[PDB]
Amino acid sequence: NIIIGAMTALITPFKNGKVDEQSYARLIKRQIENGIDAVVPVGTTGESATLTHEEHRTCIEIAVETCKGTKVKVLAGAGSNATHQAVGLAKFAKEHGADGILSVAPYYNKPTQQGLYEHYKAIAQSVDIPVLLYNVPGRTGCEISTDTIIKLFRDCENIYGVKEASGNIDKCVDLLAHEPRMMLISGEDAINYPILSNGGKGVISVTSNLLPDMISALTHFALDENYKEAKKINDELYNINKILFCESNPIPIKTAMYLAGLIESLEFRLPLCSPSKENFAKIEEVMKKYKIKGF
Amino acid sequence: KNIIIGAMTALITPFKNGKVDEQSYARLIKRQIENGIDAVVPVGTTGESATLTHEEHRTCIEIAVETCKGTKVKVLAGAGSNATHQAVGLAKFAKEHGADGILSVAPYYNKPTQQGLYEHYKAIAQSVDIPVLLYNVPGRTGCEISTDTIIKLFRDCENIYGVKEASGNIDKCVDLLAHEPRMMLISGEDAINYPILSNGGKGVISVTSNLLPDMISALTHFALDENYKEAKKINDELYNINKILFCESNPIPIKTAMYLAGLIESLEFRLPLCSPSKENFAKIEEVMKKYKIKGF
Ligand SMILES: N[C@@H](CCCC[NH3+])C(=O)O
Ligand SMILES: N[C@@H](CCCC[NH3+])C(=O)O
Ligand SMILES: [Mg+2]
Ligand SMILES: [Mg+2]
Ligand SMILES: [Mg+2]
Ligand SMILES: [Mg+2]
Ligand SMILES: [Mg+2]
Ligand SMILES: [Mg+2]
Ligand SMILES: [Mg+2]
Repeated sequence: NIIIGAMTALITPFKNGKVDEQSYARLIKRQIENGIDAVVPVGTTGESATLTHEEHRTCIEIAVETCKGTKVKVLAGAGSNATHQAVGLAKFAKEHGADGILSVAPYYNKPTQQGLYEHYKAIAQSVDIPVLLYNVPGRTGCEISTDTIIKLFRDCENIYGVKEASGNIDKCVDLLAHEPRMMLISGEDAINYPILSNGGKGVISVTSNLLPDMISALTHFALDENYKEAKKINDELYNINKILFCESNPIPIKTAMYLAGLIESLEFRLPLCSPSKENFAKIEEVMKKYKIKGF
Repeated sequence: KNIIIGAMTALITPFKNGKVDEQSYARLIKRQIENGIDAVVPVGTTGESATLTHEEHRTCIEIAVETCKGTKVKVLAGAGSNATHQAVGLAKFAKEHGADGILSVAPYYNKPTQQGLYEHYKAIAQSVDIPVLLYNVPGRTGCEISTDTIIKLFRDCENIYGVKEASGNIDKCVDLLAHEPRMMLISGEDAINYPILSNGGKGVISVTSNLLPDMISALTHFALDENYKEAKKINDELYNINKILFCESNPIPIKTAMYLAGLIESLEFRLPLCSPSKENFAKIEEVMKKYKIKGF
């Protein structure tokens, strides 16, 4: 009971300071039509931190409704640094038809490994849908160790793998060498192919917001062990993959989506804001080397 | 600028049966007042700000204000958020409910740029007319307020008067006060309270003072009075407890020590925080034995 394949950490478009729900649905339809296997509403890339709890819930509902009647799954963002709120989001996602949840390691409060284990156990015990852990220490200030990930995978029936955003291919080897049944998911676009070629089973991508067909193809080639073709795409995408992090994600990806005419306004919620003019121009220049699908 | 400086405590938040123990909270604050503390910080990191509800966060600020009323002790209310709209809401609440100023941690998790940090804190500072202390703790937030950004905020915004630094970076503390000597640099790292004060820092926002308020207030007051020999003496004596209070993530050790000292009833955290390991529980207990812990 897993959610794998090519997946997108959806941006959240704003219009006049509110979630633009029509644009959100339209962007999801564009992901579906370009080979994406699942969408992740309200992850880091979707500005989870600055949505209200009601908006967070609305974006999950829009993703569920938009994916009905399709093969595309909804892996709902449900993380929180307070376990009671992470349980509440997990339950909401279950009750409102998500296929599974993503759940980021608690940020700012730096729980111990024992606390992370208890956090995730509480979340997994609250629902009967798949739970994907999400490790991104550069943002949270903590790491879910390999031992803790493996213990959670083995001890909790619905915890099925981890999204790694840690720049640590050693850890990816460690994870799958000791627990080959888990689903390791790339959370770092530039190294999608290395993670997949070591037996990772999907990506939760920032770049796919802009280039969903390319990330889709990369992932599906790799899962088929067509590594030459997957690597070729990974290699081709390196420049855009890296420029999308020239400032904190999702500042560059929303900039690119705006430059591509895919969102109406380059609008963030504070404390996120527009990139520098110089970075804005760098992103624009890198984009010229890629074919960007429209609607 | 109006300022809040001196010896300050990042209050722990005691829980009882899963709720804030409001009587214990007030009792702990009165104990801080009686041991020379200059201000208290309700609902900082040490107060488990992340896992209190917005209502509990507000109640703890109100208890601090009421308990300090009529004493000279100030309330520098924890008001940070990684969402600017919520940081503004907490700032306004603290202003409207009688806090003397606010602490406001740099946004965690979403990694704003320096421009975003500037706009975040400008919005906060413009929303109130009480002092605002920035708070940099990159190991927990994932971002750093640069020296340049702190100094610009200090110069551009009337209310922003300094920063609590929890960054292990005495070079930055020199940089800050060499280029902007008018700001109030506040130590947010107990083990290096004395180095920060001796370079012209003007107070501490302390974890250790929860347990040893008299020692931390004395350390700070000796230093402000330029008795560096005596401030260093206490800083040195406190190193072992200062370090053991971070053997696991703060506030796990300090709540453990407060419980071991009989100062709180229950060793209760909100998940994802939890009890320390049995080894670290014993280590904290052992280190505490070398210090004289004031009662109530
Ligand atoms: N700003 C808070 C609340 C987010 C609520 C919706 N995801 C946080 O980052 O945890
Ligand atoms: N857990 C959320 C909400 C805290 C609300 C009370 N301080 C955060 O850390 O931002
Ligand atoms: Mg809205
Ligand atoms: Mg999440
Ligand atoms: Mg790490
Ligand atoms: Mg890397
Ligand atoms: Mg095939
Ligand atoms: Mg091949
Ligand atoms: Mg704060």
